[PDB]
Amino acid sequence: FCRWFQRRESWAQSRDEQNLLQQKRIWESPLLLAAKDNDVQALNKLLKYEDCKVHQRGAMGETALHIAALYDNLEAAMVLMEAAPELVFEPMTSELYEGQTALHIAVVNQNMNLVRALLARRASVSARATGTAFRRSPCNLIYFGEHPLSFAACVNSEEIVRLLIEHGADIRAQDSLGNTVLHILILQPNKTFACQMYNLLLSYDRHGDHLQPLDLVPNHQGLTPFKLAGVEGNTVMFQHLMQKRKHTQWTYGPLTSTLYDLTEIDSSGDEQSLLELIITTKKREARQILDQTPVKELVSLKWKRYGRPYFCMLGAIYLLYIICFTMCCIYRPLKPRTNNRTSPRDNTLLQQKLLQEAYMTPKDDIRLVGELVTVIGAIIILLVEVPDIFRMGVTRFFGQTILGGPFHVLIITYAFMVLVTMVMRLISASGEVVPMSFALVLGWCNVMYFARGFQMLGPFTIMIQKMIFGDLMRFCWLMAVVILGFASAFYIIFQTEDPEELGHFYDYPMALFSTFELFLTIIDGPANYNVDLPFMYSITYAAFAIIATLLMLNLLIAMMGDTHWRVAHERDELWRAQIVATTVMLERKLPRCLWPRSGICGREYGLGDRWFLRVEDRQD
Amino acid sequence: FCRWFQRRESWAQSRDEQNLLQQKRIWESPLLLAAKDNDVQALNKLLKYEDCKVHQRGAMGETALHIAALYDNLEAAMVLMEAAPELVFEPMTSELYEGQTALHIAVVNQNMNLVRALLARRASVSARATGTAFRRSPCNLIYFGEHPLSFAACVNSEEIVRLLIEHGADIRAQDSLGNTVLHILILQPNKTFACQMYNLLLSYDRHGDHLQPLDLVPNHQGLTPFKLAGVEGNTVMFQHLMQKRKHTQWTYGPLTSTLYDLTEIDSSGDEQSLLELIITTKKREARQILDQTPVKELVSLKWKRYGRPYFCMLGAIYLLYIICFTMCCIYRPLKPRTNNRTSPRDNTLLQQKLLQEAYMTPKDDIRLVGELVTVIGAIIILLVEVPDIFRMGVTRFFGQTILGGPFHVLIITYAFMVLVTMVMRLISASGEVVPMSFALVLGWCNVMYFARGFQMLGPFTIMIQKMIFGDLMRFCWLMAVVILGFASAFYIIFQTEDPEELGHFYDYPMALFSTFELFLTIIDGPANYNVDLPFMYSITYAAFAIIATLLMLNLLIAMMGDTHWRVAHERDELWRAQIVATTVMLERKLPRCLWPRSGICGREYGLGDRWFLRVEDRQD
Ligand SMILES: Cc1cccc([C@H]2C=C[C@@H](N3CCN(Cc4ccc(=O)[nH]c4)CC3)CC2)c1
Ligand SMILES: Cc1cccc([C@H]2C=C[C@@H](N3CCN(Cc4ccc(=O)[nH]c4)CC3)CC2)c1
Ligand SMILES: Cc1cccc([C@H]2C=C[C@@H](N3CCN(Cc4ccc(=O)[nH]c4)CC3)CC2)c1
Repeated sequence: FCRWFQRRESWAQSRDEQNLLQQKRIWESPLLLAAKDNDVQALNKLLKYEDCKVHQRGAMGETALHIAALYDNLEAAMVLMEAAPELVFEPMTSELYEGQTALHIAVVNQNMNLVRALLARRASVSARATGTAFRRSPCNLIYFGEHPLSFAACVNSEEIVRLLIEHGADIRAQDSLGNTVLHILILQPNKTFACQMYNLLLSYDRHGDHLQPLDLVPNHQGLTPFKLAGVEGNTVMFQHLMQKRKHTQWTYGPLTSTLYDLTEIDSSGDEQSLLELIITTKKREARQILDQTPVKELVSLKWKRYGRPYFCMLGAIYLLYIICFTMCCIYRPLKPRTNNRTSPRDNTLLQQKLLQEAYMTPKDDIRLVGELVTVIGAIIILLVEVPDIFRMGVTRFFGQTILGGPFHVLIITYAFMVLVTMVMRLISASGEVVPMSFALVLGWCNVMYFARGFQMLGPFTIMIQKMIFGDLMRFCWLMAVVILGFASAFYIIFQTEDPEELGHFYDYPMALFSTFELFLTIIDGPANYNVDLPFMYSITYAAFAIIATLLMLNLLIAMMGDTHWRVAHERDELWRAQIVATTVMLERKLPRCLWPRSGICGREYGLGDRWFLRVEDRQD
Repeated sequence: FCRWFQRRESWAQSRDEQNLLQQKRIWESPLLLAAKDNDVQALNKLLKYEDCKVHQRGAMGETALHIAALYDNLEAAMVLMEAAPELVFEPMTSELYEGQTALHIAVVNQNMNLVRALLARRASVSARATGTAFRRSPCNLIYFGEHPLSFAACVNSEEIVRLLIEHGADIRAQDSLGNTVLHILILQPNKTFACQMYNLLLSYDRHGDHLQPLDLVPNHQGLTPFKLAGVEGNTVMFQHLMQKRKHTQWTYGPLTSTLYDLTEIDSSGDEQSLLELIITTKKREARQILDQTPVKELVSLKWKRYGRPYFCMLGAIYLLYIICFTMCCIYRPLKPRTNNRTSPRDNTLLQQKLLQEAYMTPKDDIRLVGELVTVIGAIIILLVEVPDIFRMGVTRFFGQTILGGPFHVLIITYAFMVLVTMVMRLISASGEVVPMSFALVLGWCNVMYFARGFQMLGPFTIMIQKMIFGDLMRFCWLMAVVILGFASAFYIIFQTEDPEELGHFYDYPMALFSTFELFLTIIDGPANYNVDLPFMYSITYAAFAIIATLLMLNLLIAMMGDTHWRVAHERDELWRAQIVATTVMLERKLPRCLWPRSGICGREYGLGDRWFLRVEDRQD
């Protein structure tokens, strides 16, 4: 141990030391045991002392009022405020617990009548309990904000909440995150009780401050509560929050006619829309928000009327881009050999050694125009996604990768080799086959990026990705463990052996190439049938055949059959997740002369400047 | 039949003969029928006789009191104790039933009032009914110990249990196994009723004997009851037994703060810990104990902070050990042939016949140091596990094998060949390829022993083991049945045939090697296309192809697909069973300068010398 860095996490161990030492500070001091209990008979003596430390601190800086607030002794705490009036005017002062007063803690007890007596002792509710135990993180179980009625918001006690409001509680105060009361209601674990908490707290603003008047306010990172429920995936309240958002028109027996506001769902301007905030997460449960009556009908209108024409024609032109690129790359200039087959005895079989800048003929001019287009088209790829990563971060760019498929890397990786294949053409380098070789195969792989606009072959592409980054990768870290052994084991066998017959391997690098082919059974297999092989070979070849082909190959095809039925229900909305992610990027990049806006605008219908959308259906 | 040994088990047949003969002893003697029933009117005559044998024995040695204790005739048994006061002072005296008094048997009747009248007749409870029908084994349905209130413990009758205690019942008496009352409560089949039996029996000790005062006592093999529930897998009571073990600190609304004792869970010293006793069994249900709130959080702390660094670096060095071993074994010294290709006409193709102790050159010195390391490192393997089997038994060593994987054998089997490859190098033997051949391949197989510290490829290794010892082994005992037939059947066909064409087999041993390759379809297949083959061959080759490749191969890949979904839920805790078994051995072998101890020690916190651990969570 000499170079440990960022691999301790001893702060969680440190607060545990803060836990037990604080209990020792309880145990040594006598009056804190009387603060741990009622102990009212001895407590009458404790305040009738000379030097009873009424303002002393714990290990994290409590008082007896703080401990009585913990162990909810309402009778004993009545004695505390008698000779110590200043005692209510002190919060917690530790790094872990900063700003927490006893008025906060009785709210955490969530069934108290001391809170009346505490506010009878002029207790301010203007505290900000912003200790490090109160920040949202995967190391605390709660996240309650900074404020007393905000703390009361998370515990569902209408008797206390209304009693907080009637003593001057500013409801529209915010936290260090910029989040107010209403933001914290969304992130609660119990989705049930917050709806009554939301509906009751609506009734107390009624205020002339028309500036974002009670809930239209974002945080420092610009997140509004109606949009926040889509972020954290509130299935329950988003239906409930849509009620004042939805406006109805008329009904017809079992039929109705409604209208949607839509004004903070579609991308109006350059602002972060709701739809953009859907796919920009790793949270799983927020993706099934797309099965709601305002949501998918916007999606299943504009892709039906605009996307499928725009996707296929964009799909069509990319198909044209590669075939002419295939046309030129199969027609490369070529001469025969010049250097007379000099050095290797029967170990060369190439005879061409390709041409140079001597190029001018009335046939290459077709190829000259042909390879001219694919260079300039490759620049176009480097003018639409290269400007993205100047502002879409690095990890923020890779955040899109796993959700929507890793195609955005490979399309630049296509054009990256296209830069090479004209430079080395220009300077007349030796290796032209190798940079074209990736360049030919990486283009046709990007055709499956357009295998998304059809239901019949769309979702099949997804579980390919779920096995390349999934079960094939875990298979590779055992397959290589098998083949690195047997190949070296095979190599010593025919080491003492002439390679003119059974030249399946004669040297160690080709041996690994051979034994890998023995693993996948894509080759023939060694047999000479004229000379008996060495005595070890017949043992080791068959044993390799059993545990790899009969066992390990057929095991690998079995484990993927386990995958499909337990990913079958989820892949349908993944296919829906393809469309919307395709929709927003296609909508945002393409200009205003194209793409008429969704919905129906106002400005002629007496309904504002906004944009409405309807639906009608049988209620049955 | 002349040499039968240990293949009878006629003792179970023998006790059945003891059953029916005892019923005949009932049937012949007249008063035992009156002991089989009430028969009180004739029973008034039976004791008013001259030579009524009041102390006689059955076939296994009953009395009429014993039979009345069986057929629970409380009215008739009142007559028995009148003229026979000594009759209560006799237990059963057979080999099968030894030490069983009638006071025991009325407790087995579990709803009696004769037990008051029996103890009114000064019946001792100091009996030890240790007959061979009372030993724990897979040949009796119960195991109740030796004592009356111990017998009453298994029947849940608080009216009788308290009546046993108030007549001088030593609760802390033990059996021949060293097990007391409380041990027998754990091994009961009904997990429900014992909790009330445990909680009630706690209240009667209260005694000044601080020596293991009521339940801290082990048996002769050193097993304490709190540890015994982990041994026999009591899911129910281990949560219940943790209540006085767990100590709480404080709560916070829906949040709490507790603390665990832990003092008989982690390996404190050289004693048999709880965690050691988990994996040292074949019992299945005891392995799901690891899903409890004191248990896995110890596991999911110290492997997260210490194991994964220690496992990977141990995983790293073994990867270095084999590549230099690969480096030397591919660079063996070699000369060309000397003996002029003398004996076989075109049946040798080797031309090297490797070198001897003529070795000194400034290139082999690198290999000399290279093979020096792998010899000494092989000794290190034989210094850590060779000392284990001096005290970890033979079958006790193989008891670890099936649970954690059969890698402990193969790692010595690795170094076993490493001893050979330097001796035969020293004495210049002929065969160097063959002992290296196992030695190269057996090392790389042990790399998958380090394919356990990752979730992505860890559990995939387990069902490999569940098919090598599982479905491939049952496939081998039919595959060999197929291929031993057809190969001999094939051999006579091309027996009357020249081997210069279609030399797939020309002799019987190579034929089995060929037909095995025909089974797995890893070779090409016989075709000459110039001479018609014999008339039998076209029939027998295709029929072999159907029932093996089309039928038997594809059947074998189908039956393993049946396995995965019905082993899918269980393999997750098997992967957890990997970690803890890795944890204890890594912890015990590595010394005190490494591995800071788990939990938080006392000695400064007013809580003893012990070691505490906490958790905090939402109760919700
Ligand atoms: C993942 C995993 C976990 C545990 C074990 C294994 C397997 C690893 C190597 C296997 N052996 C089998 C074949 N053997 C050659 C042989 C030896 C004698 C013979 O008569 N025929 C063939 C060489 C290596 C054993 C088991 C894999
Ligand atoms: C496990 C098990 C249980 C019960 C039965 C079997 C099979 C065993 C041998 C099988 N036969 C089928 C093929 N037959 C050659 C043939 C004969 C006539 C023909 O027209 N074509 C091909 C040779 C042996 C029959 C069934 C296996
Ligand atoms: C190519 C291939 C190789 C191996 C296996 C398979 C298929 C055969 C078993 C199937 N599994 C999953 C479905 N399951 C049905 C079921 C039964 C009860 C229930 O409550 N729900 C669902 C039955 C077992 C799926 C996979 C295919």
